[PDB]
Formats: sequence, C-alpha cells, structure tokens
Amino acid sequence: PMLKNVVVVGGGTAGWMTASYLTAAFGDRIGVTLVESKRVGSIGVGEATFSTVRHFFEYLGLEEKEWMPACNATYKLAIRFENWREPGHHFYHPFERQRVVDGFPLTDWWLREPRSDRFDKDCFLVGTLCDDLKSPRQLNGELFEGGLTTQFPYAYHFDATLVANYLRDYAVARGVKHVLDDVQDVALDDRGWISHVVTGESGNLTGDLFIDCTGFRSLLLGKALAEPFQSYQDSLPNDSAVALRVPQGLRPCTTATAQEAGWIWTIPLFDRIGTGYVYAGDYISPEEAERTLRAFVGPAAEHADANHIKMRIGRSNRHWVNNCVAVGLSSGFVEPLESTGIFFIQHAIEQLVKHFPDERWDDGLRTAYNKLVNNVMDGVREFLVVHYYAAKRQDNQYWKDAKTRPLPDGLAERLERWQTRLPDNESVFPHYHGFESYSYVCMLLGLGGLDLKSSPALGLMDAAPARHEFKLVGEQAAELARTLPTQYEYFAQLHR
Ligand SMILES: Cc1cc2nc3c(=O)[nH]c(=O)nc-3n(C[C@H](O)[C@H](O)[C@H](O)COP(=O)(O)OP(=O)(O)OC[C@H]3O[C@@H](n4cnc5c(N)ncnc54)[C@H](O)[C@@H]3O)c2cc1C
Ligand SMILES: [Cl-]
Repeated sequence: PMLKNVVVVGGGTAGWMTASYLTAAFGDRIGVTLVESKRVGSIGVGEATFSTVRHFFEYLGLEEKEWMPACNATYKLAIRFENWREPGHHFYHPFERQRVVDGFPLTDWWLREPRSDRFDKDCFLVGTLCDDLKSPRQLNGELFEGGLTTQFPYAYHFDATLVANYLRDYAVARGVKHVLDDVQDVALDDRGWISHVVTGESGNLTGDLFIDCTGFRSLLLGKALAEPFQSYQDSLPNDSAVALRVPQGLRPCTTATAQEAGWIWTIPLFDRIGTGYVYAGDYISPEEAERTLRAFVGPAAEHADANHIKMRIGRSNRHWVNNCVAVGLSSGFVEPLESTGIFFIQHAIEQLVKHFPDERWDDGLRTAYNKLVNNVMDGVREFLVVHYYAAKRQDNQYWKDAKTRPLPDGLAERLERWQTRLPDNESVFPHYHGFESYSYVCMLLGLGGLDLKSSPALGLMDAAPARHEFKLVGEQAAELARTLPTQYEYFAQLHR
C-alpha cells in the first residue's frame, strides 16, 4: 500500500532539488507535481555550497563538466575569513581533512611549536591553492589529490537560478508535472491533513504527500498547519542582508569579511561576483548596510541594484507534520556564514526518501525525521555561535555582545574542553550536523579568541614524523603551484 502522488509547492532551489531528487530515487513509480508562481520570485541568493553537495549531483547522475558550464559555476575549496580575529588578518577554512601524525593532528603539533604565524599555511594545501587562484583539477580533468575517501570534500559556487532551471529540465524530462500558477488556498480535511491545494486557474492539485517549498513565508507548514517556529535570534542576531550582483582570475573560495555589524560575502561565479552584507538590523540600518557594501565592492557596484532581504532565522518545531514536509527556507535557516542553506535542503530530501512513508503513515518515521532535521539545524546553529564567540575582535558593542549572548545547551562545556585539547569527534555537538571536527579546529585556530593548548603528550614523543609531515606539505604545495592550471585557464578551455 504505497503512496501514489507527491505535490511540491514552490519552484526555487528547494522545490526543484526536491522534485529532481524524487525522480532520481523513485523514477516513474510515484507521481510528482510541482506548482510554482509566475509572479512571486525565488529569493535570488544561495550561491555557495557545502561538502555534501557533490553527492547530490552524483545521485542524479550529473557530472561536473555538463552542469557546471550551464550554471555559471566554479569550485569552492574553502572559505577565506577576513578581519574576524583582528584588522588585516585572514585565514582559510578549507575543505581538507586533518593529517594525523602518530595519533595527533598536525594542527596539534603546530600549536606546540608553530612553524610560521599561519597555521593554515603550515598544515594545509588548499589555502595556498586558493591564493594562487588554482583549479583543483589538472587540464586533463584529474583531481590534484591523485598526484600526492578523499581528503578534499570540496563544493561549488553557482547561480542558483540556473541550477534550478537545470534541475527543472532534468525533472520534467523524467515525467514531473509542472504547473505555473499560484496556490491560493491549502484545503485541510477533518484530520487536519492537507486534502489539496487550490490554484488560481489550474484546478485543485491533489496528492498523498505535500512538500512546502514556498520559502520563508511557509504557506503550508507554518501558515496553513500553524506549526510553531523556534527562533534562533537570541543567539544569532543577524536578521538582514543586502545583496548585489557585480561584474568581474577566479579564486576557488568564498570570502567572508567581518564588518562592524556583520560580515560581507564574496562568491566568485565564472563571469560575475555575488556579494552581500549580512547584518543585525538592531545595530545598523539597511541604508548604512548598503552604503558599507557599495564602498567595500568599489566602483564595480555603482550600477548594480541592491536586493534587501529580511531573514527568518531559526527552525520549525517540526518539519514533517501529518502529510506535509517543509524543505528549504520554509523549514529553517541560519545566516549563510558557512553555506548551509542548500545543505539543509539536500539533508531534508535525502532523509525524506530514507523515511518515506507508506499508507500506514507510521508516526515513528515523522518522529525520527524531525529529530534528524532538528539536530542538523541545532548543530549548525551552535557552530555559527562559535564563529562570533571565538572571534578575537571585541572592538565595538556588536563584537562584545557576540560573547555575552546565551549559549545553546552544552556549548559552554564544549568551549572549556576545546581550550584543554583541540576539538575532535567526541568533543563537538554529538549529532550529525554536516560539519566534521576538522572544521572546528580550523575555525578556533583562525578566529584566535580562545586560549588553545597543545596536548602535553607531544612533549614525550619523537618530533621527527611531525617535522617530516610539515616538510611534506611544503613540497606538495610547491609541486601543486607548478603544475595546476589557474581556475580561469581550466574553465576557459572547458567552456570551449
Ligand atoms: C541572504 C541569503 C544568502 C544565502 N546564501 C546562501 C549560500 O551561500 N548558500 C546556500 O546554500 N544557501 C544560501 N542561502 C539559502 C538559500 O537561499 C536557500 O536555501 C535556497 O535558495 C532555497 O530557497 P527556497 O526555494 O526554500 O525559497 P524561495 O527561493 O523563496 O522559493 C520560494 C518558491 O515558492 C514559490 N511560491 C511562493 N508562494 C507561492 C504560491 N502562493 N503559490 C505557488 N508558488 C509559490 C515562489 O514562486 C518560489 O518559486 C541564502 C539565503 C539568503 C536569504
Ligand atoms: Cl546558507
């Protein structure tokens, strides 16, 4: 007794990732309909991704060389953090797993005896590749790792509208019914379950399962079903953004430049730059934020229209209620400091397939699904609070307040453990939330606000293997700088 029809409401990145993934997972064995407005646009942002996104394209059977040119896409090997510790300081948060020497990470050996003033230069390859604007692939397509299960779980930058167009064509070609219309009413039955959605001129769209991809407005879950929403704003005050699209070497990383009341993203696409100021409206006005952003970008922004966005920061109490699942901004959101919006969508849809119901609608599937999503969002929220707490700067009220806001449960205890020994698998938020322990280590070392200590055991061990590893990183960096093409060179002859 299996379900027969899914209705997806919304045609942004969330809706078309949902629809395309459903056809990849279930084929023609279930019907999928997507309805989307002709007049309400998508949010217009969401252009950097997280490590897991490679597996989304793999699941659909899409190779980089076919979708990347069609989506204005580049590689994201890291995030470059600027001015978080102090003025003029920068460091990389790379998609690069730790090197472990005799049971201890190289970063631990570094902390014992720093080889330079840059932990990321000494311990990692990827930051240097970003500085040299390198492609992660040689001109013959082979990944650089093969010349040294991957140590480099990288991601992408792309135009979210082009990706959504690409997945729409992917999904419609595989039988997804596409309705271009407004949902004007969500009809509930006597159980409070969704019976159908009423469209302006396409009749009623009926189905067994309804996916709310309507964005922040959450027309099905938050509005029609009145599901409570849990704000994160007390712990993360950034509630606003102003975004620009700007004409444009391609640095394979996102840049996050701390500002007086937030931070500015720089996302390099193949032929343009996406940039925006994420800020706290209680500290600066939208006018000041736009002024700051335009001055930061410089003359290239003098003719670009600013896109002002109010963010709904938090998560729904439940994400799957009755026969309705929220995917995308309707489900939850944190500021894009670590590029988690599309990660949340992929997690939501992957776990919806894994917990997909039959006609018995086992409530335990909902309970498990909701716990998984809540744990992912709570964990990312904790990770982001650490960004502001561990940022060394306390130069104004905003950056002082970043250390006195209420911490999520358990973070105070974890902060104390991290100042005893660097974070590892057993000293971070103990549920899946995307980020691995190496991300915590890098952020703490770069942000520089905590009192970090190396493990005393290192003093009783042979330092030779660690010294060899540091030397090896330098040799491999030198070889990669000589051989890898620049990212522009790579895409220039790939766009042939
Ligand atoms: C400033 C900012 C920066 C971000 N940066 C990143 C980033 O770097 N990386 C990342 O991964 N994510 C990022 N995100 C998150 C990202 O934008 C979302 O995860 C993603 O775009 C999915 O959005 P959505 O589809 O849920 O909502 P939307 O894009 O708002 O889509 C809503 C859809 O519902 C439709 N709709 C609405 N009402 C109706 C109706 N009545 N009837 C029919 N259809 C309707 C609309 O037409 C639209 O198609 C960012 C978000 C913001 C605000
Ligand atoms: Cl995000």
